[PDB]
Amino acid sequence: GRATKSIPPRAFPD
Repeated sequence: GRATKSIPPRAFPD
């Protein structure tokens, strides 16, 4: 579920 608001926009399946 963890998604970054800043670049690089990286998301983790959690």
